Amino acid sequence: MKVSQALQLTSYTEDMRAQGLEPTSQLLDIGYITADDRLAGLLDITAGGRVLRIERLRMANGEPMAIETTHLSAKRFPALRRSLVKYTSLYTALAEVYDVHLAEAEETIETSLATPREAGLLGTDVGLPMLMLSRHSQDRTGQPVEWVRSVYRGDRYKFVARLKRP
Amino acid sequence: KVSQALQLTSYTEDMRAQGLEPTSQLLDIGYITADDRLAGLLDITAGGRVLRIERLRMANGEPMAIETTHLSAKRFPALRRSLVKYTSLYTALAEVYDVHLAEAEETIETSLATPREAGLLGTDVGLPMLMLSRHSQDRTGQPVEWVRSVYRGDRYKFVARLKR
Ligand SMILES: N[C@@H]1[C@@H](O)[C@H](O)[C@@H](COP(=O)(O)O)O[C@@H]1O
Ligand SMILES: N[C@@H]1[C@@H](O)[C@H](O)[C@@H](COP(=O)(O)O)O[C@H]1O
Repeated sequence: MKVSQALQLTSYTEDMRAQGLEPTSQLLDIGYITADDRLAGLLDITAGGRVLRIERLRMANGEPMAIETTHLSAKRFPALRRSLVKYTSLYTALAEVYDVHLAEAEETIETSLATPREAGLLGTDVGLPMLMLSRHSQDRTGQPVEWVRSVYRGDRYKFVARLKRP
Repeated sequence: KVSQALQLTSYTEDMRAQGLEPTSQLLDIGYITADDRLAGLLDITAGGRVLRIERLRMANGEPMAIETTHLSAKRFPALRRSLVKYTSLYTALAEVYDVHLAEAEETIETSLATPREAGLLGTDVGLPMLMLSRHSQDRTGQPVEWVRSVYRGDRYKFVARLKR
């Protein structure tokens, strides 16, 4: 009953199409925040710099799957907030509006528990182990584009990696 | 909180690459009979003999994970004393059997700590654990191991580099 998701630099939209599921989203919160030192470092901006934060509930065939909170430089992408009225895919929006294409990313996978609000939104018991992901992505020019923190349903996901030994 | 980068490396290698000292306790080792599932994973007959190895993994001194390894008993005579000799299963495989891992599929998912696991790992029953399952094949294309590891959710982080 779990989606088996390959670990690769792909969008949620791409990932769900690969599963033969229909991706939809509910915009939970969107707006600008000021970067602290941590976030400024992750986005290569000056501390105090403005960050577009996008929080979305991602669904598959209508069922909650994940809550994603992505962070981008507002200075680099000042029309991106409005462009998400037009695009359902952030990665598509980046490519079409700004000709930005992701090339490399570091992803982390951890497990812990949801907040009460997250559990409510995902329709899971608050004691259910969840998959807490982060993704730090850079584009073809080597600039960091996004820093994402996410909560994926522990009862709906496993991730799969291919390993190679030289 | 060990942030462990993912590639086909041994626990031993992973620990040394982080300055941490790799230490393990051998909990149990013995034969089991393969069901169809395990027989498929190890390319043996549905009633064949599997070596199951249970190990406690410690990062420095503190419990980190319980690792359950499955291999074909027929293919690896005297694996028990070989593991004792080399400590690293991957070192034993290479030095003793001339078996070298080439690729693996690793699954990452969540689970809850069982009473046995909570006891061994010094944690509480029913708290989140990261569960990794590794299916590895050697340079001849044969499966070598099927491994299931349960990590303390509060101490372990899986890291992957993604490329498009
Ligand atoms: N884990 C990634 C996120 O880091 C990324 O922000 C999202 C964009 O998805 P989309 O282009 O559908 O909006 O895709 C994946 O889910
Ligand atoms: N998850 C893997 C497992 O598949 C593998 O057998 C094990 C080998 O480690 P070692 O006994 O130190 O050679 O490394 C673990 O991290």
